[PDB]
Amino acid sequence: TETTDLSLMLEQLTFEFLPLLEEKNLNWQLNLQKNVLATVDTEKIARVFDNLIRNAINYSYPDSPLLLELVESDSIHIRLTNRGKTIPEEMIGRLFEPFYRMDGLGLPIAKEILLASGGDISAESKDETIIFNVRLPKP
Ligand SMILES: [Mg+2]
Repeated sequence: TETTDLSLMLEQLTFEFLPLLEEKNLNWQLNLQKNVLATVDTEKIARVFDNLIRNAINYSYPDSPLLLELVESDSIHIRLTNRGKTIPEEMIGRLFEPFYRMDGLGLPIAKEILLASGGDISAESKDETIIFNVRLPKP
């Protein structure tokens, strides 16, 4: 039953990804609150975030920011926003359905992981913006 410092994790992950932002001239815009702890396996959640960031890099328009926000309120909230082609509402509703991408990677599995961790994930898209919202329980 590990405790993960999500603030440290995302500070490190965003730094490590810097070389991968160069090809499309992306930049981080970070709003990461500090000392945000969650009861979740560290490597498991880091692998979920790695996949969400890689999807955001691949989705993104060039010359654009990737906005990553970490807030502690009644739950812990992580939001990753990129600019890109708007995802239509029909598609948004199916992003977490297994094998829909065969009808971004890893989205059904992200939801399975987060639900079993006592949290969840959702997606929104409007006005050339694509947003993934992750919730985790506060200890
Ligand atoms: Mg391992």
